[PDB]
Amino acid sequence: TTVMKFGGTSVGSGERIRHVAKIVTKRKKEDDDVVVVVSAMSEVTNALVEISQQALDVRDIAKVGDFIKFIREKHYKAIEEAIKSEEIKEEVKKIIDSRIEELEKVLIGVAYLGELTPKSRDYILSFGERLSSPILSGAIRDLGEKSIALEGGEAGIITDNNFGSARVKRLEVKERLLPLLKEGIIPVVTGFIGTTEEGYITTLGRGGSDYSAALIGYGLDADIIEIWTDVSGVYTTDPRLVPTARRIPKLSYIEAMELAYFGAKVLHPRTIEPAMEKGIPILVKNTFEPESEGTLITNDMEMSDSIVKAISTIKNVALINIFGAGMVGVSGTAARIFKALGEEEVNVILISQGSSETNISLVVSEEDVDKALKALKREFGDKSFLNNNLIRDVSVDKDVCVISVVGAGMRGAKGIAGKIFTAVSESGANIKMIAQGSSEVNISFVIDEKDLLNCVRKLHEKFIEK
Amino acid sequence: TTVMKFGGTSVGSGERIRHVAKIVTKRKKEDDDVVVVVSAMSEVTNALVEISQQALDVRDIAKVGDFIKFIREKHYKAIEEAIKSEEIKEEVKKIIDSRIEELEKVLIGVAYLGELTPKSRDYILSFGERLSSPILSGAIRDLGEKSIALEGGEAGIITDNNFGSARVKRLEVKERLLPLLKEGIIPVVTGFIGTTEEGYITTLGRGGSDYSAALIGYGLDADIIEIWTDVSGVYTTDPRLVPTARRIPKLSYIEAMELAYFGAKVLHPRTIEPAMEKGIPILVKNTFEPESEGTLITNDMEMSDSIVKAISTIKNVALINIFGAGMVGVSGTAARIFKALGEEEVNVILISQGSSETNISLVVSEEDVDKALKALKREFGDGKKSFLNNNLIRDVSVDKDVCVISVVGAGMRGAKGIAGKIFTAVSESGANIKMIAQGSSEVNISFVIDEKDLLNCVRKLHEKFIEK
Amino acid sequence: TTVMKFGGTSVGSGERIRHVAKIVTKRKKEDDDVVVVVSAMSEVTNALVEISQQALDVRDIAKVGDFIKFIREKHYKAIEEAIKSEEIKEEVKKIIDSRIEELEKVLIGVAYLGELTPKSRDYILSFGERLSSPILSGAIRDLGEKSIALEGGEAGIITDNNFGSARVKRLEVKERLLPLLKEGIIPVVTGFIGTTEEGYITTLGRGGSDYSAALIGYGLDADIIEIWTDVSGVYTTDPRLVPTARRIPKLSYIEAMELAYFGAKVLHPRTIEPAMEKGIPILVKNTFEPESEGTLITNDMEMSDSIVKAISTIKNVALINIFGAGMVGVSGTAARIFKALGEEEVNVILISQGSSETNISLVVSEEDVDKALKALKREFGDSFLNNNLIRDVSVDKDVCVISVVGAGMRGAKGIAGKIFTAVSESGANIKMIAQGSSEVNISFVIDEKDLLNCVRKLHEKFIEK
Amino acid sequence: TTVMKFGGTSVGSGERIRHVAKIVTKRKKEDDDVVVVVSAMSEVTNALVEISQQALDVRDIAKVGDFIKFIREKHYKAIEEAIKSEEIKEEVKKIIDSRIEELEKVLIGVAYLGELTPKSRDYILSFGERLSSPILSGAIRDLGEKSIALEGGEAGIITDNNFGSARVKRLEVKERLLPLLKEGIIPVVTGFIGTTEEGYITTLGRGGSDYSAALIGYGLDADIIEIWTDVSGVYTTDPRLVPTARRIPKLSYIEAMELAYFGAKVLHPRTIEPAMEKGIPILVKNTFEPESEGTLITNDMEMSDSIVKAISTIKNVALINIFGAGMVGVSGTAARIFKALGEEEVNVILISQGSSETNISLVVSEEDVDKALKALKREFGDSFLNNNLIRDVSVDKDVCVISVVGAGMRGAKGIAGKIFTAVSESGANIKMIAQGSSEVNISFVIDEKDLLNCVRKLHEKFIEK
Ligand SMILES: Nc1ncnc2c1ncn2[C@@H]1O[C@H](COP(=O)(O)OP(=O)(O)NP(=O)(O)O)[C@@H](O)[C@H]1O
Ligand SMILES: Nc1ncnc2c1ncn2[C@@H]1O[C@H](COP(=O)(O)OP(=O)(O)NP(=O)(O)O)[C@@H](O)[C@H]1O
Ligand SMILES: Nc1ncnc2c1ncn2[C@@H]1O[C@H](COP(=O)(O)OP(=O)(O)NP(=O)(O)O)[C@@H](O)[C@H]1O
Ligand SMILES: Nc1ncnc2c1ncn2[C@@H]1O[C@H](COP(=O)(O)OP(=O)(O)NP(=O)(O)O)[C@@H](O)[C@H]1O
Ligand SMILES: N[C@@H](CC(=O)O)C(=O)O
Ligand SMILES: N[C@@H](CC(=O)O)C(=O)O
Ligand SMILES: N[C@@H](CC(=O)O)C(=O)O
Ligand SMILES: N[C@@H](CC(=O)O)C(=O)O
Ligand SMILES: [Mg+2]
Ligand SMILES: [Mg+2]
Ligand SMILES: [Mg+2]
Ligand SMILES: [Mg+2]
Repeated sequence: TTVMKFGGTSVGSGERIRHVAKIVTKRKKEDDDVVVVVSAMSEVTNALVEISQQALDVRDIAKVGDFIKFIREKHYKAIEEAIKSEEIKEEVKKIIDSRIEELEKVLIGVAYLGELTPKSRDYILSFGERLSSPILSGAIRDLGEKSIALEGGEAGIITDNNFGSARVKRLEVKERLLPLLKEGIIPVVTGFIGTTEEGYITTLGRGGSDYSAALIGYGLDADIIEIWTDVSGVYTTDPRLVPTARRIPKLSYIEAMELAYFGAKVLHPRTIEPAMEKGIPILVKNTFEPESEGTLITNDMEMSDSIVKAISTIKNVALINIFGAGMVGVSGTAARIFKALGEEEVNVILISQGSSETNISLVVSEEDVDKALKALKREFGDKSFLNNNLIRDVSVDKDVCVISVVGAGMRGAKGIAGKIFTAVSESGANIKMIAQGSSEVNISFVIDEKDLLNCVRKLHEKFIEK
Repeated sequence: TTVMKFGGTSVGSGERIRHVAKIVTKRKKEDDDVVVVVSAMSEVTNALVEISQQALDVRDIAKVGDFIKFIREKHYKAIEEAIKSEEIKEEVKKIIDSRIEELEKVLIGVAYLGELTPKSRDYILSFGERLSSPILSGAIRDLGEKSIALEGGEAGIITDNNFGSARVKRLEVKERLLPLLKEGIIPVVTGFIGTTEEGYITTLGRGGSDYSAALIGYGLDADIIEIWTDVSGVYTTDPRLVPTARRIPKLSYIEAMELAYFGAKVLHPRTIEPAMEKGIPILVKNTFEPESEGTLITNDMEMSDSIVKAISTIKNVALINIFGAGMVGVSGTAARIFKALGEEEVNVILISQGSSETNISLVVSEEDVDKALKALKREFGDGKKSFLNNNLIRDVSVDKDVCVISVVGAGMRGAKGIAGKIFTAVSESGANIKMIAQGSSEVNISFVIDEKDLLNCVRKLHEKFIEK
Repeated sequence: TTVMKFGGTSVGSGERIRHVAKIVTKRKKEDDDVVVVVSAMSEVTNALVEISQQALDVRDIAKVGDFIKFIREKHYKAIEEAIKSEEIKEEVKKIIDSRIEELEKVLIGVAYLGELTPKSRDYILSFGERLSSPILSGAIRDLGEKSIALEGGEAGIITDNNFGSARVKRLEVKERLLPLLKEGIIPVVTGFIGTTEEGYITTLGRGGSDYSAALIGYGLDADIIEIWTDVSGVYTTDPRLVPTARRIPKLSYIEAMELAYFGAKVLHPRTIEPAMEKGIPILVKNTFEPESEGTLITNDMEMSDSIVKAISTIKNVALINIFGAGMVGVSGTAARIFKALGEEEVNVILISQGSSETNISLVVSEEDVDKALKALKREFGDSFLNNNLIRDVSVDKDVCVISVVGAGMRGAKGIAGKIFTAVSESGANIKMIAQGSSEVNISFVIDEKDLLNCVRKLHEKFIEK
Repeated sequence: TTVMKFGGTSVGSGERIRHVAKIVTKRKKEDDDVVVVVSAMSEVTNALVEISQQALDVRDIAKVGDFIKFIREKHYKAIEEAIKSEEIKEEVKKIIDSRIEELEKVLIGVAYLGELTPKSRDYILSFGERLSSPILSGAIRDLGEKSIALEGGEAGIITDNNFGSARVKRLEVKERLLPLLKEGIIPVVTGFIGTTEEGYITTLGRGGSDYSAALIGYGLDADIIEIWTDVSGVYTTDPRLVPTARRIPKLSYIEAMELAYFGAKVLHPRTIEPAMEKGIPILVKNTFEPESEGTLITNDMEMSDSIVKAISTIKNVALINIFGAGMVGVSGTAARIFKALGEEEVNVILISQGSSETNISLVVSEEDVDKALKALKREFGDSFLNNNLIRDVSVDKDVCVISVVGAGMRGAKGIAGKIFTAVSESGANIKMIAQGSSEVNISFVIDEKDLLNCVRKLHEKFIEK
């Protein structure tokens, strides 16, 4: 049993989709049990996001009409450049047309009403994967192989109704997919999406097609999860930021999860958990360079001579400093802070507290800042050591980034902290926050956004290039 | 208005008590309004803690009487060696006797009942100061000046009834002391203690005689709060760990507060709060070197060339690592963690979170580990792991063989290069950093290392940043 | 300052709308300061509810089209039948046409989107009053008097945004209406709608047009609030259940409120609070029998010889019995039960608890049963040695609540005995009793099938003696 | 396997203790597996309660000394009058002396410190059973039988640390007692007490000795639990209130549990659950009339013609009326009320809600009134446009709860009518009714002064006929 997941650029044109179909069909000969997971064509999820908000805010029906045309022309072109059979192209076009009509009505409804609920937002977003998967499945059929396209819920991924990033509730993957695999059919499953218990389409979070692959692998007790992307594995850093980045042949589950979580886009952080608890290896491969060995992700852990295998960053974060009202009790005041933040579903990335004033430092997603301050005003409302006030003030610095350094044995490595932070200084970066102790393999810290490149480059020179 | 506080060693013997009385009476001829705060004689609060526990655990009444004779003879000897007047010795002796009768009555009651409530414990501990204040007062009277001994509550410190570490609710310092300063009386006030609203004696936490002084100073709008200890101010580190520790002439409120809070025993961390919010300057002085300038703590803040002015430690802490169940939401699971700990009144010193598994690192006071472990089991109900399962916490580990080291100075957080310099120094000392806190304080960086490596680490940091 | 509210049947045709405008213009000559509150025409709110559900569920645009034609034809007919002046008819028709357009757009939007939010439902429902109010207003102008139609929000009713049942947050009634009355104009204000702080149209709950009148009366410091309906005041019970029901000339504020709350449709329960707050009397009158004295509602209270002055019923309820796991602590499990139910916004009507097993009986709205069950599932999950609080839960939907009301109830000796022997003499079996928490009300639960008989028997013994 | 529990009056003197040892010794010959549970001698627990408070409030040491002499003389007399053997008397007196020594020190501690925590009370209270059990065990040994006295904790009863009314956590009975029974030993276990996990003595609540018997019975899978008291079973009401009370030969678990819970002092309410869940019969017998059949409590349930087999009362209760701020949401305001009361461990006995104002009626223990008022003010603090939940709260302590119990109560047509007309003819005025939540029980509140007359009237009507 092999699950093969392909990303947006891997299916970014018809030529590409057909290439992907050939990779799948070749694997089919080695392992007769193949499930494919597929994302939306490159950039369409982004376009779906922007048109939803345009349809909501400006409410312009010509603008929606232009989007539809672009989406139609792109997927028609894909079909024509991916499939040779007239019969198959015709049946794929029929499905794409059906989805496009459905897409159009909903977008017009949003504009008529000036209303876009999280539920409707998830539904619109689902169209990306639901437009690409019939094409890939058709292209596999065109190559003489049995195939059908399926949505994530009907493939067995059941979630709660937290539209935006629904958590997975239940898996019916074996029930839904085993009958298909037994008839020798290659199911092409939509990434990114699941289903609510009542059948409402749900998304799993941006990047979530990787997670779908792991969920389907876990559910089927798969032999391997193959992540097919546009780089040859996980690298020592984002190869788009630092050209001298190197492929890491082997990574542990925890190393990989920490890297993904702290900004390595190649893997959605939630990909690791299901594979990890069933011991299913993950292989990250390049669809544009299929002979490359990529990165194999397993339980195997080895330290490297220098301690730091990789560097990741998150840019879309803010630094929130809460000022305490003196020695008012750190556990009592944190309890109320995090109650408020939790109630509001604010995503906190990093926590530090070491202050007689009961100040606390927090990194949150930049989009969650207003929700955080909102939540904090509700909790504490609006001085003196004799009153019962816990909080004095709050400051937020949005012009900031989190940099994380990851390698086995990190926490236990003597001298590594010193080496990290003197290097950070030498790049010209000024450290606003540090987190160490809660991870076996990770050190994270905050610097000014402007210094991100110089800092990553210097860390890369010191630890990877030597 | 000047308030002078004297520590246990400063009043460690009758001779020492008189020397202290002399210091005060020399100040009364510079400032007419002098209020004294005094601690129990050296080592007696500890003795009281230990006899309390013994009266509860072994319940031997002959063993109580052995302690009563020790306290009697120590305070009698002190009266003898502090005061020259026979009338005053007789006067002070009666007060001491009356306190000893009450002490014995309660230690026996605890042995009879077999129960020691925080209320009873707070009463027992208050005897340290209620025995020393009349002796010092008597010594001041002996040097020809008016003086009476007072307890914290009747000096105007009102608290809640959280016996052990009562928080100050309310101040009546001016109401209580003004009529006495007005008549030229030097009140000798018991540090460490205050009163519940219905009159029950309460303690303010260990080391809280420094805090009493600040509360009185605040209550009086005092011109200066003088802390008289057994070192010539606040030093670059503990002079007993590092003999080459240097006196720091000047310190800002926030620097001293962070130092005290992270292990500088010279000041109880709560001392700064009331002084700072009225701008009352704190002078830390040596009773055994009264000519020394000491340390002056004010709003004045000045960066040191080598950022890092002082180094402090806490030994009596434990490192608790909470292992999360995966990506389960840090704020939500932090909310539940800190609720449980807050409910149990667990003292958390340091927090660090940076983990895809929702792990969190915690430093707590060492004696709160059982409370914390208890609180978390109630909160989370101990199973798993499954990503489909709704559990939040996978496991918990504690390491009590740990210490926290803190490094303090005006430009700390804003200073480029300092963290790397600190942590390379820490490694050069042989230590393995288990936790780091940076960001939440302007002047402080704290980290956790193995307890065995404490001295060497402090030595290396003091070498690199202070000595040169 | 007189506020006059007219119901759906009272403005249930063009002819009736003109008769109403004739009552209003007659009042204007006694009180120069008159404000009209008007409901949607009879049955249109109901039709609006069903077309919303239809637009969401099947999503047929042609069925929406058929509805727009019904709502247009209905209201065009009314304009032609209420107003003489051709100019005013054309004036009122343009207002109606603008509303229909807005209505059509939302209903198409709902069908295209496949989602009907509470915000969208409230907007759709509001069209009823927003269509009927300019027809009444135009008819008032057709009788020679100055008038304009306003919405509840623009007339000063500001609410939170709990769409469907929004709570009144703030009033600007005096501020917006006083200038209109200063010029001699008669405002015709829409009944069950308010506005959010940002101008979103909100509804006040079914029946809420009576509540608007009380709200407008309160804000204006009115001298009287007049409720015009199709019965001559509050009766000893529903005259549709019992032909021989009697008009009650006078009722106290608390008596009226308990009756309404426990099912006397003539008044929305929330009508009483604003009135009672400022001691503004409420007069309930029959538009079809205008010379009847009807019912005067004030602070005046007086016991009947036979305590028990009225009987009310609620049919659309369920009896929920929660089975405790033994002596597990009543206030603690009660805490978790009502937390869960509060969280799910479940409407509980009645609570009884008196059980060594920590059992508890609840009456809830029949439409709240699924929510309620779901909440208790989420809350409780799933020996005397484990910590389980709940054993099981049962629901009986084939149930009704009957309430008896009159001054002196709780304090009158023997009345509980007389009530329940009567109930028994009707053939009914009592499933739950509430007594103690009201000075003026006793409530109890029986099988739905015994409703009419029990009401009749109660009316026999206590009213017709 | 038989558990035999004897109450305070049953062991209220030395002659009585010896008579009890004879009943146990007779049973021993029919069933070799006998465990005895015993209470403190009559009135001793109350004496311990009063001298505790005196030691706290007045702190007179010679007054404690007078108590010690009273306790010593009583128990020395019981020893002399119960046991013939000098050697056993000597051996029991030595045990009694250790306890009295310990008891005297504790009470002197209380006066010295001027403090009495719940932990200390339980410890002091436990001395009653720890003083009588050695005497009874001595008397059993005096009659040629092997016997040892044991405390509840060491017999296998482990509780949480809720001193005063600790909940049973864990039972270890088989483990501790089975080895004793196998050697022919009759364990005499102190009723009323358990042990915290770390060894602290805990009480199970007043009346708790009955509960101990059921716990021990459940723990051993006993064939029967014998509750030996000073009446011949459970009666139709308290025979001390109504001399014409009749013994009820047979009761179901639920009938006996509801009655106990609602005031039938003969059984602690928690007695029934452990027996019920293992189907162990409870036989209630008279130690002064051992030949009477008593009352047998099992699963068997039978309706009586008059439905109402028994009337119980609770006197030490208060009626709390919480006044709501209006139509503010009952589930939501109920949520906050029961949270506050649950947090303060307030024992609520009865609940009724049925009010348009969100009023709620509550019956709580009379001792808990201040707890409840303090918690309510902590929850809510001190216009309809205001998000207020609670207007006010009044308490009435001059109140009692009356409960009527019998199989088929809830499903019986006409019974409520009959009950409440009877209440009226007693001259009582009903302040609260609870019905619905129990299959076998109807409860209501009246003025405390009307209690005797109400019970008598109910008894006349339903029992005597
Ligand atoms: N440490 C890293 N190693 C490798 N690639 C990285 C790393 N960090 C960031 N990246 C970037 O991650 C990209 C792959 O992620 P992504 O753009 O999501 O492709 P995908 O997952 O195949 N497509 P989709 O399924 O539509 O999200 C690469 O193009 C890299 O630029
Ligand atoms: N940074 C520091 N500077 C100076 N002294 C320090 C520092 N850190 C720790 N110490 C120690 O703290 C001691 C003073 O504290 P302590 O003995 O409690 O003072 P005290 O207030 O005079 N006595 P008491 O009032 O009974 O607590 C000194 O003797 C030092 O050994
Ligand atoms: N005790 C009662 N007294 C009088 N009428 C009652 C009573 N109980 C129920 N009703 C019914 O209540 C009806 C009046 O309310 P109803 O007509 O439904 O509201 P309305 O205010 O007149 N119109 P609308 O504004 O659209 O609600 C009467 O037709 C009666 O059938
Ligand atoms: N319905 C009832 N039937 C029988 N007795 C009742 C009833 N209601 C109350 N009682 C009283 O309950 C008393 C028995 O309980 P109680 O006085 O606790 O005896 P005990 O349990 O044997 N002694 P102790 O173990 O010290 O509590 C009887 O004397 C009756 O007066
Ligand atoms: N297509 C989705 C899911 C994914 O790319 O993994 C997104 O743009 O986020
Ligand atoms: N409170 C006194 C006594 C003590 O804590 O030991 C002090 O400041 O030291
Ligand atoms: N027309 C609205 C308002 C009312 O009837 O009072 C409704 O049907 O509920
Ligand atoms: N002796 C205890 C226990 C009992 O009587 O059952 C009491 O007085 O309550
Ligand atoms: Mg991706
Ligand atoms: Mg000190
Ligand atoms: Mg109506
Ligand atoms: Mg009893």
